[PDB]
Amino acid sequence: STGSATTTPIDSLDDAYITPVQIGTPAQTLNLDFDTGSSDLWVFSSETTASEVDGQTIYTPSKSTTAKLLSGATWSISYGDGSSSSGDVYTDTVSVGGLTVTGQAVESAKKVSSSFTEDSTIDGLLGLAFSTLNTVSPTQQKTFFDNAKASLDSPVFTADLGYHAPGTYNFGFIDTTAYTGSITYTAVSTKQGFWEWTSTGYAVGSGTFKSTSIDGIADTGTTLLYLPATVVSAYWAQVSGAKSSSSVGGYVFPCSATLPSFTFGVGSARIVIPGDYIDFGPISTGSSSCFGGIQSSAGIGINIFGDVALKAAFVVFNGATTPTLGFASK
Ligand SMILES: O=C(NNC1=NCCC1)c1ccc(Br)cc1
Repeated sequence: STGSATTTPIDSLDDAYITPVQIGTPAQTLNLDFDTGSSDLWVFSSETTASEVDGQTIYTPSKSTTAKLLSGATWSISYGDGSSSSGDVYTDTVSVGGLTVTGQAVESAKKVSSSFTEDSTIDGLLGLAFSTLNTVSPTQQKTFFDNAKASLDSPVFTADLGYHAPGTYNFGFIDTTAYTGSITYTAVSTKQGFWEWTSTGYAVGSGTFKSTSIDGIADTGTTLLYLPATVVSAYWAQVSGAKSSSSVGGYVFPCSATLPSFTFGVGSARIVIPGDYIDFGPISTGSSSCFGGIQSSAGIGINIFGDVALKAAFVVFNGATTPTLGFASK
């Protein structure tokens, strides 16, 4: 089997991407944030505290003939941005882009934190990291990908995120028309439950490439590119007037600037992030200070190749017995 679904930016900044997902019988379509940095499929629901729902589409398990309470199971998750959610669990039929899994754990939110409430466009998350990170207790549950894997034509999914435009998540096949040149594959460590890999270095603009190992995760659920402070300082030093602002919470730059590109290494290959991808716009409405898309990972404990980086590439998440990651230009 295979599946193919379009993923769409939630706003003009590409702050996140949403992908329609069919849950239950008859189908209830919710727009979920596909997150390769976590491993829970959770949704706003008929169980979500009413004051914490503001415009989202909800899953109502009582209206699904295939929903079953997973008795005794609860879940609770915190994300890197300080957001969180928790609740109980159903199993139900879940389809993405024509690919169907029966018996998928669908985690129903009883509580969500304010950032989720305030984002009317995201109806939940669909985790695509390794199932060892799944938070369901007392019986950990599998991700949609892990449940689908054995049925897939090939045990892979791909992320092809757009810059200010829709893109695609494919399951079970590599669309050879969706990228240019060749795909360079690189080793993955699953020891922390993430798609963790080692970039071979970077360049800023037209500058020389610096060969240096940068361990990080491929995380579709993080907006920005978080890299070591040395690397980030070297980037922003090339932008007149750029500075790290403790009050704003990171690097800012004059909105009048033209940003340089940023290149990262994948083995001997190179992925170039155009400068425009690194512009996250005014820090507040009407401001001439703009927020940068490359920020320091200091204090995170790991580097994060979030959407800013991933959307510059066609990315293969190879879930074979020994997982790997592939990157191609596009
Ligand atoms: O939470 C993480 N990724 N997903 C999402 N973030 C916000 C909503 C979804 C995340 C994962 C690993 C590390 Br290290 C830091 C952050």
